[PDB]
Amino acid sequence: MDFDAIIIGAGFGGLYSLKKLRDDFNLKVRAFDRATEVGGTWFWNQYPGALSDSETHLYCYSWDKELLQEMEIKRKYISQPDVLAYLKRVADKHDLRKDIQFETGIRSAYFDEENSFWNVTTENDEKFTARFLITALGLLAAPNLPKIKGIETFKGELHHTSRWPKDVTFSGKRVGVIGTGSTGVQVITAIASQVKHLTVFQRSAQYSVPIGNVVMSETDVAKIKENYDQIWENVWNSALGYGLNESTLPTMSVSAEERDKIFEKAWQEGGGLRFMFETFGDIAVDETANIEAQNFIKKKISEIVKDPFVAKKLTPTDLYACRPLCDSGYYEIFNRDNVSLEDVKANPIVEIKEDCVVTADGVEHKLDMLICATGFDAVDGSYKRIDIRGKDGISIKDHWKDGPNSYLGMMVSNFPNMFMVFGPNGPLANSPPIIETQVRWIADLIGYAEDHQINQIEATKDAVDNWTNTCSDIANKTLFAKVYLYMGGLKEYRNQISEVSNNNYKGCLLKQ
Ligand SMILES: Cc1cc2nc3c(=O)[nH]c(=O)nc-3n(C[C@H](O)[C@H](O)[C@H](O)COP(=O)(O)OP(=O)(O)OC[C@H]3O[C@@H](n4cnc5c(N)ncnc54)[C@H](O)[C@@H]3O)c2cc1C
Ligand SMILES: NC(=O)c1ccc[n+]([C@@H]2O[C@H](COP(=O)([O-])OP(=O)(O)OC[C@H]3O[C@@H](n4cnc5c(N)ncnc54)[C@H](OP(=O)(O)O)[C@@H]3O)[C@@H](O)[C@H]2O)c1
Repeated sequence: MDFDAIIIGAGFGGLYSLKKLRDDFNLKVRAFDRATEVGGTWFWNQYPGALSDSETHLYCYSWDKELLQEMEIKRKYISQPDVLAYLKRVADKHDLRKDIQFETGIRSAYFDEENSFWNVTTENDEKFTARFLITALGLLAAPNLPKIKGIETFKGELHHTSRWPKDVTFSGKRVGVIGTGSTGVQVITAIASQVKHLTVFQRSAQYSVPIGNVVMSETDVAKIKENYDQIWENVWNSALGYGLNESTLPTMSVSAEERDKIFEKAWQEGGGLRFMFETFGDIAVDETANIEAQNFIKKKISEIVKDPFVAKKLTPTDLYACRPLCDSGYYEIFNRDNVSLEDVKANPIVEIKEDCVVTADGVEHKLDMLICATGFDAVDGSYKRIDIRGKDGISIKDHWKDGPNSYLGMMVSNFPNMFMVFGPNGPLANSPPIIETQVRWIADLIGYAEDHQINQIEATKDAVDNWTNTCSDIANKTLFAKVYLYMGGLKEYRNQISEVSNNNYKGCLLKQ
């Protein structure tokens, strides 16, 4: 049938895209998701230790103040089952499920350049027509299974963290974990005390700081809910949106005693972004500052891990670091008698047999269970996995063959009436604040189309290449170089797009 808008995704971005377009702008709209329930990545990713790296009171929606006062704030950080339960309550309250079609994947989306709408086809050969396409696909594509010889011969339990089954038990089992990223650190910390023996196959050690996830008292929660209006105003007025006191103090402008005290204070409070952006202001910019942040965490590793040779294996060797990981006792794990750490860069994995992982030294690591916390493909992977064709039938895979590009992280030279929520080339901040910022900006432009009887918004290649130059300008100011992301912060990003919404959407081709 016909719709004013069609949304792909029932996660954070899709649920708010549905609420804003349907109830506030009174548009006819339908959303689609492969899953059986809302939640997005929080429905799929149920691996042990899954936890937000934003604090509980900020990893949520800000637009429903009755929901904020209603909100469950159990611990300082929120687990996957509680994020899922929160998103379900959002769907229960605002009557969202009746306009979501579940168990329905989108195969193709073709823009009708004549009638100026999109032709969307599901994986079941069902076709829907709609003026606008809202893509809220998130950061997911399950496969980065390790390309290891004989991985298909393993007869024990083999799980990727994105497809974690239920009823997994660990007692009496020899378990292996490949990968020490954010997910691997969470899995290893959660299961180490439950397994008979754990082998960690680390190819690249990373910096991790304690998260300090503690229960929240009723007065801790009251201290938040009573000041929630000011808390969100600080989010909109910040670069990261994590509720941090973002520092402008340069690292080398204080004594070594003063520097050590500031790093220790953030370490005790917890949080990876706090240690990097609440301590000082040039850790991601100046090289000498970045090395000081490294040395503090290296000193912490050498203090926690009592075996100096294990601590050495856990210490990163790269000269310059980016954002640390957050953990609830990761480095303490490696003091346990039932934990073995394997440097698979000096001793790579060469084969997987029916009952073991064998490294280059010939040692067979016998395992009952092998966990692959090996990550996924890139941002665009969610977009290139759908057959999206825009003007002159050009596909989203072809136009993004040389990496992704967009205008304000929301529109592409492929997009005539297709708006990206949390898409590539967006800001680097707390996701729910970013998602609210884009959904409100996208609905404003769509409302700016219904009143003026316009039916085709497009973005120039000049505007897309101008957004690429903006991001490339800020990105090369930082150590994070050596254009996927805008690194100017959430506040400046809201100003970049406000100058567009004010100047009658400069860079956008409107056709009546
Ligand atoms: C364990 C974990 C912890 C995290 N913690 C934080 C945090 O603390 N702070 C933060 O800012 N971010 C965090 N993130 C990142 C997180 O992805 C975002 O916060 C947020 O979930 C993004 O919401 P989204 O709706 O844009 O994407 P998603 O939540 O991933 O939703 C995407 C949905 O679109 C669906 N979909 C896709 N494609 C298609 C298709 N062709 N047809 C049909 N349906 C489709 C998918 O099935 C999926 O349900 C975390 C991620 C994980 C996995
Ligand atoms: N920044 C955060 O705090 C945070 C928190 C939650 C989610 N996320 C996002 O979720 C995404 C995925 O996180 P993730 O931890 O699941 O994966 P990841 O960050 O991409 O890291 C995957 C880990 O598995 C290792 N690995 C991959 N292939 C391997 C192989 N063939 N052999 C041996 N080891 C291999 C990698 O080692 P190498 O490093 O050597 O490649 C890496 O340590 C991240 O990109 C991140 O953006 C981030």
